[PDB]
Amino acid sequence: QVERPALGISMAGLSNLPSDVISKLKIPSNVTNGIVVASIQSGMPAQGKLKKYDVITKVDDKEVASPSDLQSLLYGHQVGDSITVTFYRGENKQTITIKLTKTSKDLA
Ligand SMILES: [Cl-]
Repeated sequence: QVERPALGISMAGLSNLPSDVISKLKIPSNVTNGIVVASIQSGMPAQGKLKKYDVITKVDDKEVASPSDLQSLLYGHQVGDSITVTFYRGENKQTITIKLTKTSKDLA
């Protein structure tokens, strides 16, 4: 469904990554469930909000631990909605709001 809102991120689940990859994120040792932001597409809603290596732990105050968990929530929204995101930027536990202003109509 291309009309679904798009953030413009690629992801990896923490539970799927080797120990050495997780150590490079410099997140607290008690953060074991989450989604690493692997890349951000220019001009998409995540740009200027999230950053590469952020580790998302909640969306809309609901815990997420895999790319599919985030997709389930993101796709329950419509364009024009906003989401909250809780994430670790290194040791910093942060929250941000992102307005879902794009669809995937121009992505393939
Ligand atoms: Cl949140």
